[PDB]
Amino acid sequence: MKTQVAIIGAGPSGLLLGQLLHKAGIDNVILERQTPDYVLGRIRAGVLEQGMVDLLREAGVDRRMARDGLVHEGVEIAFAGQRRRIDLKRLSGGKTVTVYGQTEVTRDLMEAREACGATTVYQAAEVRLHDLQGERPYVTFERDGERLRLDCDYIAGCDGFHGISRQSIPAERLKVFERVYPFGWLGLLADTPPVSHELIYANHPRGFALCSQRSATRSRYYVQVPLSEKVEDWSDERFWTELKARLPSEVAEKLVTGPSLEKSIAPLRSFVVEPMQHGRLFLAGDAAHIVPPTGAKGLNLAASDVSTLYRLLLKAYREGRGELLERYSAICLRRIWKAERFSWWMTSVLHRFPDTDAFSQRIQQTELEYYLGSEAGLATIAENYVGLPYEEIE
Ligand SMILES: Cc1cc2nc3c(=O)[nH]c(=O)nc-3n(C[C@H](O)[C@H](O)[C@H](O)COP(=O)(O)OP(=O)(O)OC[C@H]3O[C@@H](n4cnc5c(N)ncnc54)[C@H](O)[C@@H]3O)c2cc1N(C)C
Repeated sequence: MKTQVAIIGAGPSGLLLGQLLHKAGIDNVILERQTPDYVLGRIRAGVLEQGMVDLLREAGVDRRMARDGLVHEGVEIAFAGQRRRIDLKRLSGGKTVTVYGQTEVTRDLMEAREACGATTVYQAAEVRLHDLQGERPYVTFERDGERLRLDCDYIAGCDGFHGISRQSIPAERLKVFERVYPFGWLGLLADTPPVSHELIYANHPRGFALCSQRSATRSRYYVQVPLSEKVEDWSDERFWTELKARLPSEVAEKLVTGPSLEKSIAPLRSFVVEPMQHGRLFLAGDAAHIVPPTGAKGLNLAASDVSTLYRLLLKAYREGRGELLERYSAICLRRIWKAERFSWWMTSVLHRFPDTDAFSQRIQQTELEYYLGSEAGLATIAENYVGLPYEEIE
């Protein structure tokens, strides 16, 4: 096979980049290890930044989101028997976020790509990268038995945290920055109306809790749990009972519960590699960095990496300015770190950490009181939540 840009991974990152590149006349082939249905089984993200929303419209894949998505102008934080609303629209200068499931986004992109006739190879096993330092790199893989080769000009590693792309770069050329948190998020998707029209992040003595949604009739709740917990030990009943216990009584009382459509435990981690490229290989999304879900930045950083890489690839193909691709990592890393810092802060002030001394506890409580009780404080939260502006490039 032969293409211009080879893309590893049919997740949100690969699909969005592929779609974007396709519409601009740049040939691209996506290689996915799993099956279409397997990819669609992942719930994940719910909050999208305006930047991601715009990138979707630019990909021509926004019909459904426009119709089914919900724009939120604020979020609530509950702590120490208080409930503080963060007016995102007002504090950020008019910016908002949109609630639209990652599953739907992925689905919208997949159907759109199939309709356009772009190349996507699912169940592509043993993906291996080759000749990344040359001008003619290629990818090898196995499909239903035989080994195939895909020649290209550039490879976009969009294969997630455990993708092969980041492992295809000489370790000594990369610097890893990482932190694993002493707890995970037990999530529960239920076909019930959300308890609130806006998200509710709750710091409670018993632990973190979050009330989110996917639509007017679909909810997504999370509760903090230690690493030792196994999802099989948490029945829907146990979840609802614990969730209720971590929420203000006036909220737990009217909460509509129901059987889970999906339950699982996701560990929290911050991760960043520098640089994010190597020769003809560029890493995007989870392949290059991870953030705890607390700040709703994971998918949105994948979006900004993709926007940056796409625009640089345009410059390269349309304008023969391939040397600009050298600025990919630098550009992306600046937005990444600021998003990592916010995600870390959110995680830091909303979760209960084991072995917390009296001082740390008081500081965490005061962080909320100050940031939630100051116009300037609220502003640092809002502007970061809606997401910082994309860097123009060039
Ligand atoms: C609880 C949760 C909430 C989240 N909430 C939000 C949120 O509201 N807002 C937000 O911005 N982000 C959130 N996240 C994070 C977000 O979901 C992630 O950052 C996002 O999924 C990243 O997207 P991508 O970079 O595209 O990465 P993905 O992991 O989604 O997709 C990568 C694809 O690569 C494939 N693959 C892997 N190895 C391969 C190989 N060697 N060869 C070929 N294919 C391979 C995989 O099968 C897969 O299909 C969340 C993630 C969570 N979980 C479970 C991880």
